[PDB]
Amino acid sequence: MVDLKRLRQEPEVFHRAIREKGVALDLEALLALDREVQELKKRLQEVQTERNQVAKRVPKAPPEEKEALIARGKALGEEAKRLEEALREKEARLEALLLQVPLPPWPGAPVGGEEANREIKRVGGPPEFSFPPLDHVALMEKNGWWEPRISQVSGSRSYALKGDLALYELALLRFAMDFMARRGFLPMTLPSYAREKAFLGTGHFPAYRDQVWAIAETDLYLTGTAEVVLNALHSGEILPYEALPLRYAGYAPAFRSEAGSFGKDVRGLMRVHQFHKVEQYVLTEASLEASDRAFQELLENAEEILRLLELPYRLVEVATGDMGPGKWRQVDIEVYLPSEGRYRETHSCSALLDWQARRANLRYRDPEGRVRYAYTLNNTALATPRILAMLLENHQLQDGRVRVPQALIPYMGKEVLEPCG
Amino acid sequence: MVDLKRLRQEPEVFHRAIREKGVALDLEALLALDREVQELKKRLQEVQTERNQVAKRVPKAPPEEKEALIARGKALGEEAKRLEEALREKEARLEALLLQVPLPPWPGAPVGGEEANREIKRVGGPPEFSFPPLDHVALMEKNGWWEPRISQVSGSRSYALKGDLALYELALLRFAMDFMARRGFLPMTLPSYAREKAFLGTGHFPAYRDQVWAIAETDLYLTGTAEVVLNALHSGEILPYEALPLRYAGYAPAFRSEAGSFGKDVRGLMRVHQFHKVEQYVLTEASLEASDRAFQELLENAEEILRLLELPYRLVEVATGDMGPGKWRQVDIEVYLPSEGRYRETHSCSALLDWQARRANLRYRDPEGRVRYAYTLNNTALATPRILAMLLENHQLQDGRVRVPQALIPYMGKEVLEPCG
Ligand SMILES: Nc1ncnc2c1ncn2[C@@H]1O[C@H](COS(=O)(=O)NC(=O)[C@@H](N)CO)[C@@H](O)[C@H]1O
Ligand SMILES: Nc1ncnc2c1ncn2[C@@H]1O[C@H](COS(=O)(=O)NC(=O)[C@@H](N)CO)[C@@H](O)[C@H]1O
Repeated sequence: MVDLKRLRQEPEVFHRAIREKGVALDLEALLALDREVQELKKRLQEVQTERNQVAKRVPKAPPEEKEALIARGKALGEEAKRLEEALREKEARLEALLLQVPLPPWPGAPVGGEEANREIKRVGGPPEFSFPPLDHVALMEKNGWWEPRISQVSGSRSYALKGDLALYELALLRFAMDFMARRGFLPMTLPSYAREKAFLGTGHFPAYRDQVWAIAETDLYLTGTAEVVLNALHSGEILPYEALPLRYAGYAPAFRSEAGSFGKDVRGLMRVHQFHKVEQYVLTEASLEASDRAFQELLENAEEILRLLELPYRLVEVATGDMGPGKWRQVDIEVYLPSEGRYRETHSCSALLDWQARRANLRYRDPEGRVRYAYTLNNTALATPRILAMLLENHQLQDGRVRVPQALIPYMGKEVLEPCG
Repeated sequence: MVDLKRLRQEPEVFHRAIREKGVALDLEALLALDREVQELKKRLQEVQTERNQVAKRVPKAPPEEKEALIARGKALGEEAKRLEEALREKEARLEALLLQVPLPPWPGAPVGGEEANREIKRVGGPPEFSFPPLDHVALMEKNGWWEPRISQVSGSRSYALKGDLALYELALLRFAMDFMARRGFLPMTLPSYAREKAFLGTGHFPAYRDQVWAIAETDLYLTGTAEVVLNALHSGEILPYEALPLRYAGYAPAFRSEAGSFGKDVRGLMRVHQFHKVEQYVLTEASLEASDRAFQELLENAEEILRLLELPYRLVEVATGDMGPGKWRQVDIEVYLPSEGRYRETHSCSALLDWQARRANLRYRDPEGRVRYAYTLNNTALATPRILAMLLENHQLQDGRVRVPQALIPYMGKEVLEPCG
C-alpha cells in the first residue's frame, strides 16, 4: 500500500514503479476511478444534506405543503440510494486497484527480470572432489536417509527424512533459532495458518494468492512464510518509539502450493509443499538510515549462519521485475549446488519501507510525539529441507557419508552422518 | 475393517462389540446385505455357466430345439443383466457398511463410556509448594512467554510462544526424537498432509472426518497425527518376516479442527488447532503375544519420558465406549495439572490388532511363507504445547520462573527458564 496523496501528487514516480516492476496496472484508470469516487461522495453528501433540510422542514409544515415535502423527501431519498449504491461499487473497485500499486524500487536496482540480477559478492568456493561426487538424491538413496514411499501417501513435492538426516533437519532449525537468539532477535514458535487480513498485510494477497493453500470451510489459509504471522502481530497498535526496532526470529512450518512450478525442481529437497523455516523480521522507524542498517544486519546474520554451516555462497542484487510489488530492495543469498554446477537461492532479504505497514496498519510514536507508519524488513534465517541439498553435496565424503560442520557437532552429537541401516 | 469370514462365523461378538463401543451399526442388515451379495455372485456364476453353453450349442441345435435354447439364452441374458446391476448397487452399500464395523474390545476393558475408565496406577506425588502456585497461563503472562496477539492473526485456539518457552518447545521435541532413537525406533520427519486413502487406512475416515481439516482445491487433508502417514507408508508391500517389528518414531506438525465441543477446556496450551507431536508407531506380526509385547514397550517409553521430565502421572485403562471403533486396547497416560486439581491426558497408547492393517493393506510374509495382515500399535512419544502446561505448573519456583528437569538441561543450556523482560 502506497500513500494515495503521493499517488495523486506524483503519479509519474508510481508509473515508473509499475513499468519497471512489470505490474499489470493502469494508473490513469486508477486516478480517474478515484476522481469519480470523490465526485460521487460530494453529490451524495449534497443529497444527504438536502434530504436532512427537507426533513427539518416537515415538523414545521402545514398540510398542503407537507404533502409536497414528502414528495420531495422521497425523490431525494431515491437519488441518495442510487449515489450510495454506485459509490459502494466504485470504492470497492478502487480498493482492489490500490492494493496492486507497487513501491518504487531503490535507484540502484537492476532493471529487467531475473536476467538483470547481479552478483554482488562471492565467499567461498565449490569444493575440489578427489572422487566422483554424488548428488543429494543419490546420497539419500545410498544411505537410506529419505523415504520415497511418502510420494504415494502425500503426493509429489513431498519428502520424509529418516535416521540421522531426520535428526540433522531438527538440529539445523534449533541451531538457527539459537544463533538468532544470541544476535538479539526474540525467538518465537508460531502457527502456520492465518486469516486473510494477515496476507493482505504483507502483500501475499492479492498478487501471490495462487501460491497459498486455503484450509477448506474456514476463513484460514496456510502461510507460506512466518513473515505473514510476524507482520500481523501488531496491526492497529501504535508502538512506542523506544520499542524500535522490533526484531523477531520466528519459526513455523511453511506450506506453498507451488502453482506454476511445472517441472521445476521436481527432484529432491529443493521445492517442496511443506518445509520448516526460521524467519528474521524487523519493524523499525520510518527513516532510510534505519531500514539500511537493519537490511545490512539481516544479511550479515544469514552470511554468518552460512559461514558456520561452512557453505559457499554469493549475494545477488535482485532486479526490479523480480523483487515483487512491495520491495524497495532485495538481495538473495545463493549457495553452490555441485550437481547442478550453479548457485541456488537459500535466503531472500527484503526492505519494504512502509508498503506493508500501510496495508497491515503498523504504526509507532516517533521521538516528537508524531504517529507514523513503521518500515518493515525480513530475511530468511534458515529453511530446511533445501539447505540439506547443499550441505549433503558440499560435505560428502568418499564413502558417501556426509560430515557435519564444526558448529553443528554440539547439536548432532557426531561429526559424520551415518547410513540408516 | 474386520475379517468378513469371522464376521459371519461369529456375529454375536461383533454384535456385543457394536453395543459396548456405542457404534451406530445395524449388524443384522449388514449381514443380510452380505448374504444378498454372496447369493447374487453364486447365481450370476450359474447363469454365466449356463449362458455360455446355450450360446455355444445353438449353432448345432435342430429347428424345434434351436428355438427353445434361443429363448432360454435370451432369458438368461436378461437375468444376467439384472443380477449385474443388483450386485453393483448392493456391493457398494456393503463396502460402506464394512468400514464401520468395530473391532472387539479386549476382555479386560471396562464397559461403558469415559465414565467407566479405570486408573491402573499413579506414579509420583503432586508438587508441594511453599507459596500459592500460579497456573500456566499466569506464568506465561507474567514472564512474557507467549504472545496473546496471535488470536487476532489466526483466530481462537492458536498459541505463539516467545523467548525461553519457544526454545523449550523445540528442545522437548528434539529430546523425545533422541530418546526414541536411543530406544531402537527409527527417527523420521514427516509431512502433515496426506491423501484420503491414508485416513481410511487408520480409521480416521469415515468416523472422525469432521476432526480433519481439508486443503481446499486439492485432494489432500492435514493430518491430526503422524500415525496417518506412518501407517500408510507400507500400503501394498509384503514385508519380509525379518523386518518385523517395524519401530518408527515420526515427528510432524498436527492440525486438528477441534470441532468437537469448542468451549471444552481451552484457553492456554491444552487444545489448539496446530501442535507438534513425536509418534511411536509399531507394525508387528499377527500374534496377540507380539501386540502385547509392543504395547508394553510403547507404554514404558512414554513412562520413561515422563520420569525424565520429572512429572507425576497415572495410567488409565480406557472403556469400550471411549476407545474408538478400531481399538483392541487403549491406555491413556495422564499428568497432574496442579491448577485444575486433576490429571489431564498427555499420551494415548492403542493396539489395533489388524483392523488398520486390513484397511491400509499391510501384510507380511510369515515364517511359513504365508502372507498375513500385520498388527499395528501406536503411542504418543511427546506432544507440545500441552506438555508445557503441566511442566510450567509443576516446576514453577517462588519468583514465577520454571526450572528445567535434569534430563533437559543439555537441551536447554540452562537450569531455569527466565522472563523475557
Ligand atoms: N517450496 C520450497 N521448498 C523448500 N524451501 C523453499 C521453498 N520456497 C521457499 N523456500 C525457502 O525459503 C526461503 C525464503 O522464501 S522466500 O519466498 O524466497 N522469502 C520469504 O518467504 C521471505 N519471508 C524471506 O524469508 C527460500 O530462500 C528457500 O530457502
Ligand atoms: N488439539 C490438541 N492440542 C494440543 N495437544 C493435543 C491436541 N489433540 C491432541 N493432543 C495431544 O496429542 C496426544 C495424542 O493424541 S491422540 O488423539 O490421543 N492419539 C493419537 O494421535 C495417537 N496417534 C497417539 O499419539 C494427546 O495425548 C495430547 O497430548
